[PDB]
Amino acid sequence: AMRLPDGTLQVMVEARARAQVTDYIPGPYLRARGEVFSEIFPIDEAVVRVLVEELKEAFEKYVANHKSLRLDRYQLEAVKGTSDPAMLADTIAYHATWTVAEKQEILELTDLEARLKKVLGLLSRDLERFELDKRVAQRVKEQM
Amino acid sequence: AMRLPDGTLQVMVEARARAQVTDYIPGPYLRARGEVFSEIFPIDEAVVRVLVEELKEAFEKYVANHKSLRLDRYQLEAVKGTSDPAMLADTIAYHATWTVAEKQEILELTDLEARLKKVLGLLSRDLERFELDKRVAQRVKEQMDTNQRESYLREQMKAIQKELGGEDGLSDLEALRKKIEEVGMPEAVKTKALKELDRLERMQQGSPEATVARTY
Repeated sequence: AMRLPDGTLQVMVEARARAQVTDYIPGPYLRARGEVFSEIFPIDEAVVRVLVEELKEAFEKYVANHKSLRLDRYQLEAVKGTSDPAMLADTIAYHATWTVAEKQEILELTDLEARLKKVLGLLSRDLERFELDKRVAQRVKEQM
Repeated sequence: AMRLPDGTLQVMVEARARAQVTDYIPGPYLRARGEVFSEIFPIDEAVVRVLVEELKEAFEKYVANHKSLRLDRYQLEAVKGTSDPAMLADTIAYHATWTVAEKQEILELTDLEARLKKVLGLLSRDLERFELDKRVAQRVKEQMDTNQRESYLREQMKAIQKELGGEDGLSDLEALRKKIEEVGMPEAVKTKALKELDRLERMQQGSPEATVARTY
């Protein structure tokens, strides 16, 4: 916590786990209560690490290809040397670029295993968007 | 046996053999005498160990199928130390889930090879179902890709069509392309409607098609 009073305070937050808004109080400012930490997690941790490696394979298919989507090439330093599957999975989910509503959709599901399949689907959707761009590009050049 | 502080009795039992009893009293404890202990032992263990190896391979293929789901990979290390083939087969059948009637038919059957083939067929159909379901999950991700692709295509041609024509030919292009759907259409009329839209979307601000196709 730094102290720079000027009207803007970027809080350095490292979130523990997600929670459900049970109720919100109209303000301003709006007070919304939270639930417990989402400690529900899979117990098949070897196969969850296998799925984390699959999400890392999708992440390597994403960063090395979607430079027109303006990703970061230095993200490979933080994905090696850690033994946390959920942290690495949502790190891949937040290093990836899409709308805020899809991050809200990720925040909806407290099931950890379906989240990686949704993120892999979104990265393959962006690969689908590139091959859509290639298809429409060859179509427009042949038509002209 | 160990004690738990929630009031629930914690006892760990291990079955040994089955018994044929005609009726148990309403109970508790439903008391009944046991006449005979019917359990077959592995004789001519070459074929028995061949089906044991086949059951082990089918069980391993049945376990290694849950990428998006939770299952027990480490439970196969405890069954490799089992020396009795019938105990290994019953442990494989216990950790695999199917219907209650099939479990009752396995329990009622006094033949080792028949229930070995039954568990082998159940593991084969479970392996087929789980491979199909993982292909379904892969197709769910790829269908999300393809339906977002077609949705982006339709919305982008609509958007850049509206942005450059005369509000899609005086609102009339989107007027008719939503007036297509409120009218019930034959399917050839849907195909022709798209064609009329095509002869209109080639130019909604240039050739007479911008008007004649619009009127069409």
